[PDB]
Amino acid sequence: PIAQIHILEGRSDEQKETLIREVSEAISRSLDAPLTSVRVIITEMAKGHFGIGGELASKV
Amino acid sequence: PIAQIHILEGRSDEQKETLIREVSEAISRSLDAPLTSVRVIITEMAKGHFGIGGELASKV
Amino acid sequence: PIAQIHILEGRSDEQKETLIREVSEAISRSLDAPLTSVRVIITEMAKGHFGIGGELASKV
Amino acid sequence: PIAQIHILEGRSDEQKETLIREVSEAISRSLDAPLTSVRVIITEMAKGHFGIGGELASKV
Amino acid sequence: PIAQIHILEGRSDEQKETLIREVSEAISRSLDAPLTSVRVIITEMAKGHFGIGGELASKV
Amino acid sequence: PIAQIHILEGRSDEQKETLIREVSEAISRSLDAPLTSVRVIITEMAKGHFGIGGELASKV
Repeated sequence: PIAQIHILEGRSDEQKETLIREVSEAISRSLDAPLTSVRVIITEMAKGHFGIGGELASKV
Repeated sequence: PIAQIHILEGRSDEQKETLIREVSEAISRSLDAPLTSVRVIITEMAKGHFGIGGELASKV
Repeated sequence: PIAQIHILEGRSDEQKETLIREVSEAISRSLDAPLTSVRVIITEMAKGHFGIGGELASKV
Repeated sequence: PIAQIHILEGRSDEQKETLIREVSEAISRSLDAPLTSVRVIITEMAKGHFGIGGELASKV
Repeated sequence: PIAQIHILEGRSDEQKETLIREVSEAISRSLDAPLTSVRVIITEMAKGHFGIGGELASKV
Repeated sequence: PIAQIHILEGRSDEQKETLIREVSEAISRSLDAPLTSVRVIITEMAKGHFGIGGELASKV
């Protein structure tokens, strides 16, 4: 499987490392797929590039 | 709904703010969906990362 | 610009047609970009393929 | 956060339900983010639409 | 590398097979990357789901 | 067609230029589509944002 995760910028390298690990395990375990077949892409969004309800997520 | 918009880098924060607003309204109005259910992601492309017809968009 | 919109399945062709139009206008007007430069992709999600808070959107 | 997962077609509804749950928990726990802020999109690929090394995944 | 290609529905399985091959070779050769490291995803769009300039691609 | 290519950061501008060209030609030739109808987006991933088997690609 291939996962792309969009998260707001601001997290530590460590947190992102954990995220990649935990999500990979969750996917592998969920589908009974080899862990090595799981590929994860993290894409960070600048606070001014994410909107919710037409408002910058940063201010809502 | 969830919208991801790919635009070439170079726009002001303001223009991007407007973009997020107008697009969210257009989506909400178009589908009769609550505005708060609309999430927008803007992804900027470096001029050297967008091609059209095999040529850098920057030079075509 | 290039926009990809993820929406739950269930809308009429007409509504999707409107969505494509309104969103294209909103983008063109927002960035002062030629309308013809706006490309829109609609991607529908089966009700069982969209989760919110770990629950199928269909039941939350 | 917003996650999009690309998986080959063939899994049961149940497996996909589990996937959405486990992945949402993994993301929430990994980033200390409210579970309700996690949105997951599953996108299935037809066996003839996924290539690895230039070969259809189906035959490699 | 990971490539996702959005194309309008209507092509034969064969054409899509070729597409996956040629694109994989082009990527591998372009970056001097092992062919086996190239993964390709083809995503087809229904004619009513692709807009250009606010009009359905089908009618423009 | 519209192609989005995810590659790890580190390549020269030149290599990316070539990539855009070769991939565009491969797509145009593969589908017998006008070269000018091919649009390519390159998205670079920071080494700490790409995971394989739950491990940072950088260290596997």
